[PDB]
Amino acid sequence: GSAAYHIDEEVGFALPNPQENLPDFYNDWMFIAKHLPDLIESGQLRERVEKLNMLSIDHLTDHKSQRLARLVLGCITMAYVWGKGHGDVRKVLPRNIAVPYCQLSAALELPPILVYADCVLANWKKKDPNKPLTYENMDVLFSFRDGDCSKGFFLVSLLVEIAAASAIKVIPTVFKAMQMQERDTLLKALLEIASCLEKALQVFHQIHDHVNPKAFFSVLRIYLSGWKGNPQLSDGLVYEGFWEDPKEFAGGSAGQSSVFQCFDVLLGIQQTAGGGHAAQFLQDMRRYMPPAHRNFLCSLESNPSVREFVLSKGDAGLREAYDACVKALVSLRSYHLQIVTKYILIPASQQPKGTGGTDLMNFLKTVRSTTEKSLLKEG
Ligand code: HEM
Repeated sequence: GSAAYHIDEEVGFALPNPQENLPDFYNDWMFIAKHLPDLIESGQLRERVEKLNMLSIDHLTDHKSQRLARLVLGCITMAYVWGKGHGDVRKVLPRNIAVPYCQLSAALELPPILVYADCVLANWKKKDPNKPLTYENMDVLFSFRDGDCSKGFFLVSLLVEIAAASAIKVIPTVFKAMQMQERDTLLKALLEIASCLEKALQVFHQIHDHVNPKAFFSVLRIYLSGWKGNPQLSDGLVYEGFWEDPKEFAGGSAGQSSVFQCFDVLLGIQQTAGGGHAAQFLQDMRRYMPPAHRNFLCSLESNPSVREFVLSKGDAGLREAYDACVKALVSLRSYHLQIVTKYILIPASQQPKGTGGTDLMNFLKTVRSTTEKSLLKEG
């Protein structure tokens, strides 16, 4: 929960109180991003992007301004590449978006595609500043199409992140209690983490109230899709004026959250490097996370193993508190598998991920079972 790693005590990995407006200099960008439903529907989005002048990034003078600009340019990019979302794609992102988008992304150490830390961690607003972080008091900054359920998908992801924050802020307490040899403190800390994680599973149920499977699978998913192993942009995307040859970048999204990995590493659940395929996907998604949060995960992996400390103590109270965290992480990913069945697998069966969810489910079920196989029980 330390603020050397851009981790907020209240909202966790989410960007605390994100910026809503840019300097007047960028009005031309702001207008397009704010009006994607109209501009896409009316078929004028591509023209508006192609007729932008090149705006410098030097007038973006702080981190929150850069994050808003990244979110703005990534939303335009995604809208430009996929158009109305029915196969009329563009394989060259015009110079006057691509160069500033790519400079800004190098400064922020993120890939120049829309990622979770844009469309979720930075894409939100309090309606009334003085009321709490509840769904009915929040809004997103940007959507793609009327009916795309972006508000429901993004905010319910956000609210799960905010829930996780109360378990994340406990993490220093764990390592300190280990280092100071405080058995009761360590046990309290572990139960508190599990309780908060169980809370976050409850918050996850809201997704059904605010996202409709046909909308997500058939609309929002299109705009979160990228160009890594995508037959529609077989060779990646040309960032005109910045790199000569195209580059592939994964249209991740939901799966770029650091929350599950945060607790995987805490609980020494060797999963990041413990195998072949699934461990490779999990490592690749780290490049799509903010750098400060990439560093957090590493500095957690370098610490004394909590799972070893608990194993070494001959202490059933400790082992049971540790297992409550592992169970809440299993529960969360189990529920997540159901969510993916409702919102990806079933709609693909009707008409299409593309009936290629067998590999999807297998990747999710592997990670779940490896989490479950970390339960300690009597040993
Ligand atoms: C609401 C909060 C959500 C969180 C916190 C979350 C988090 C994650 C995480 C951590 C992974 C990596 C796998 C793992 O560690 O077990 C993942 C993968 C994935 N998630 Fe989610 N997810 C959420 C919602 C959703 C929803 C609603 C969908 C789809 C409708 C979804 C679709 C996927 C898919 C398809 C993958 C596989 C990786 C990929 O193809 O990019 N997630 N998610």
